[PDB]
Amino acid sequence: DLILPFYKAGKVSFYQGDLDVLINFLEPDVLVNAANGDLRHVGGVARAIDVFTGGKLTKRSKEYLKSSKAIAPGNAVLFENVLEHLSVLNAVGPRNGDSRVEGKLCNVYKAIAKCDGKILTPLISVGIFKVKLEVSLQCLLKTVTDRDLNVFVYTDQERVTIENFFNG
Ligand SMILES: [Cl-]
Repeated sequence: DLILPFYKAGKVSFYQGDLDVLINFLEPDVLVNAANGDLRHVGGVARAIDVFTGGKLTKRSKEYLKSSKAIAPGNAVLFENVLEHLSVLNAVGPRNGDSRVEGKLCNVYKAIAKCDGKILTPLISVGIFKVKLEVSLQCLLKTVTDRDLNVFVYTDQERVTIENFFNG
């Protein structure tokens, strides 16, 4: 077997590594994307997935927008099959220091919880959105109470920070 999780906690598995490669070998079904909610797809995740889908993501997005409402931090929306057997879920995390940063985040995990098949997803609202990893995790673990989930990060420091979460 090839890409192995570097930590495992309940049915959540944590992977480090590049995106395309993860998608490629982990073969998911739902790729959760971290999107800033009026839906320009910039930075490590989104600018990533968009490119991988040949930019279909963005094409569906402008489309989406004409007959549907911008996504409200604390909400996510699903684009079914942006590729064949590849669904992208557009998660809008809260910014740092809006209110119930807490609650909002958890709904996002909660909504993610809800999907079908293999999920690959990054940690919401971490990175540019400047929310502590501790929390996005804290929330993650709480919410997706029971289902297999595939979380990925990019950095080392990230990877580590996660390990010490479980060690203490
Ligand atoms: Cl909703």
